[PDB]
Amino acid sequence: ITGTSTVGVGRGVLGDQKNINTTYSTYYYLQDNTRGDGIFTYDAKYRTTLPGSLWADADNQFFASYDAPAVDAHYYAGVTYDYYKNVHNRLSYDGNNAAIRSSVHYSQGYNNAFWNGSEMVYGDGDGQTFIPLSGGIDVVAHELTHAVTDYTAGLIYQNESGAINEAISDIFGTLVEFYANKNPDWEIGEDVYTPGISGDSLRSMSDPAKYGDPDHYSKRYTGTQDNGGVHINSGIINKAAYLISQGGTHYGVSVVGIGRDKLGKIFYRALTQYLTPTSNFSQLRAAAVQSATDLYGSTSQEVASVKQAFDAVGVK
Ligand SMILES: N[C@@H](CCCC[NH3+])C(=O)O
Ligand SMILES: [Ca+2]
Ligand SMILES: [Ca+2]
Ligand SMILES: [Ca+2]
Ligand SMILES: [Ca+2]
Ligand SMILES: [Zn+2]
Repeated sequence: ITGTSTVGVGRGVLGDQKNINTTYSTYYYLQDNTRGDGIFTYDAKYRTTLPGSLWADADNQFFASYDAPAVDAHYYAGVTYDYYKNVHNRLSYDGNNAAIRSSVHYSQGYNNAFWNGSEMVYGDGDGQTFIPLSGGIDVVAHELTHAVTDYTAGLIYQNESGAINEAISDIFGTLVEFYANKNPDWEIGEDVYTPGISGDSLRSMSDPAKYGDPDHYSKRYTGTQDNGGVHINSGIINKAAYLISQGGTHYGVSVVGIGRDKLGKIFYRALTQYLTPTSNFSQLRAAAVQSATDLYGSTSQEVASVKQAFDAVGVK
């Protein structure tokens, strides 16, 4: 924990070199003291005990294959911290510079990642369905966003409430991806999903139906799986957000896009000032309408475009 701030260099999951903020005290640790109360990255050592051990490195160079997932979890956590601070004036997930902790090499062959109420956790994937999941900046930011949601709206992880929770994570994960600006898109998880299949992703915001997700309230999943479809019905909200930002005509409804920055401002406002644990899609629409009204005014294009976007996905 206590030491002097250093800068190491390493290679991520996709093979790019980057600098990472580390801490030196006998070993060099993945502990970034430059952001809030720190970003801390841990090795779960293929087990499921959390957090595992604060990541220690003898020489401050992180180019081993074992190193790569840790490099990206640490680095992309910094990027995501930077987005929230610079764009939304938010200091870490709780708004009070809480330490951000992530563990990598969780379990063996684990095809997923998550926020467990206290930290981020990333599987290495089985190498067929996924490569290590911290390799996707949209994935890291999706997970950290769950932390932001837990401390703000606190959307319950079930049915419509839980689909909004998910969509907020896909929205901000994407807006983070655009912020770092590498090869950004409106898809989710493309950098780490199915190496060896080109062009696919876990979910699409631009066309949720591409991967079996609803793009209209009329096609909402009403069953029991996936906590009442939280990763499925998120499609409806993802599509609304895509339309607000990028524009389009969808089931005959025309939406004039207002761009990514304003989408982010509206949904961050909604998230932090209007939504509640029990909010449903209709309540989301009104929160987004009030937010856009606060920011741009009653008669703005921005308000009209929020309304059209929700009309287009069948949410009144
Ligand atoms: N993150 C999503 C999809 C991950 C893929 C499931 N192996 C979920 O937990 O449902
Ligand atoms: Ca090393
Ligand atoms: Ca991308
Ligand atoms: Ca993406
Ligand atoms: Ca793929
Ligand atoms: Zn999620």
